[PDB]
Amino acid sequence: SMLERTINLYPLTNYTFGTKEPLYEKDSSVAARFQRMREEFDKIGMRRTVEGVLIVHEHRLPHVLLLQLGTTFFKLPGGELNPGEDEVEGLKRLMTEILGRQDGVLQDWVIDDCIGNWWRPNFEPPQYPYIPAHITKPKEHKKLFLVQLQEKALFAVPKNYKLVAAPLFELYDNAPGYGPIISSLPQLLSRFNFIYN
Amino acid sequence: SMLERTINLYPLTNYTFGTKEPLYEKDSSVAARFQRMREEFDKIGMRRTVEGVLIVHEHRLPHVLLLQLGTTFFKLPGGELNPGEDEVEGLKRLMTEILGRQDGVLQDWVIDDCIGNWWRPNFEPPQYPYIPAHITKPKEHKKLFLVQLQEKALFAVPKNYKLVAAPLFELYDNAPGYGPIISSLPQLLSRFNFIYN
Ligand SMILES: O=C(NCCN1CCCC1=O)Nc1ccccc1
Ligand SMILES: O=C(NCCN1CCCC1=O)Nc1ccccc1
Ligand SMILES: [Zn+2]
Ligand SMILES: [Zn+2]
Ligand SMILES: [Zn+2]
Ligand SMILES: [Zn+2]
Repeated sequence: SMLERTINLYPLTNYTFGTKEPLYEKDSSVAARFQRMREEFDKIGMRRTVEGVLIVHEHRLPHVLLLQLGTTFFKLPGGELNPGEDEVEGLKRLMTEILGRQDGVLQDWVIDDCIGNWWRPNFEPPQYPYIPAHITKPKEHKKLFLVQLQEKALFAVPKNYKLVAAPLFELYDNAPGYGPIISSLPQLLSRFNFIYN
Repeated sequence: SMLERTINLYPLTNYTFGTKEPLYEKDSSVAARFQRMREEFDKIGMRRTVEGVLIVHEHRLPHVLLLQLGTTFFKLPGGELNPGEDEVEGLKRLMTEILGRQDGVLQDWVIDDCIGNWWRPNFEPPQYPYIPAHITKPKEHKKLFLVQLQEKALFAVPKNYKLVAAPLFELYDNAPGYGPIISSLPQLLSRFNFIYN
């Protein structure tokens, strides 16, 4: 009769957000993005993407860490696996490439929980939390994981991004603002028993 | 690097849906419903509600079992805990009262997973997957659980209800049809590794 996973949260003021050099996107436009997805599909099949959900609290209110590219899109930290790369090692590699320190001290990433799966049927924006009817060759599969933070840490934010802490109410029913994966994080996080340290 | 929970699904044709006498709602109207919630809040505080999510497949496509009252609302099987009642024993009690057999043979209910939490701030329809800002006395707290079915079973459906199997695509982004809890089941179920037996 205690079936919820227990997750420790720490205050946002426990974390230090330093700076490092810009990290440029792999694609210069939407059209370039879907051309490269089409080219790689022909060589190695479906794109395998992993993303991390990192939580803090302020005054006992959970907040998700988002990376905002300039003043455009909000992103979760993550990216593309290489062929034959383990999903959990890969997400740890990508989070170190995005938020890892200038002084080369390693973060202690802890990943123990899957919180969802999304599939892209075509070389187009629509994504779904299932494989849609009649679709045998999805073009992309995304896997989301909860990343348990340590009590304190220093993250290095690439200079072209801002790290922003968003409360759950601002994400909720806000697909226009955040799109369909980030806007459904409130519902996906509701199963956890958060401890406010 | 295998962090997903594994869940066995069986075909819908493995299950027999018999009939029994009507099960009438506790409240004859929305106004009667929120009057009784207001009366009980004053005596025992917040309403504690539990609901079950029961999954099958047909042709390897997952479907959620829904109870439709005549041709109005779709419902998950569930209901109200009594004061000091355990959540998991309570859901097993309520599922036996709704779908338990006329011949008094017990179902073997297996409940091992929480899939979400919803909170009602006021004596009004709005519900959220978090406690909203400034709300210290929520009026209702709902807990949803995944109910693992056995390979075969006979359920007795009250005569005033139809048991319906809905695919995930029909629930997805369909709050008008199903409301905000049932329409977010696709996203909440995406973390499971379903086995299609
Ligand atoms: O690439 C990321 N997430 C995977 C999903 N994608 C791909 C294109 C845009 C997007 O959100 N995230 C990310 C965040 C900061 C720096 C670098 C990468
Ligand atoms: O009561 C149920 N679920 C809890 C949430 N509520 C309360 C009012 C309507 C609603 O969906 N479910 C249910 C299903 C079949 C028969 C009897 C009960
Ligand atoms: Zn405070
Ligand atoms: Zn895949
Ligand atoms: Zn078949
Ligand atoms: Zn509560």
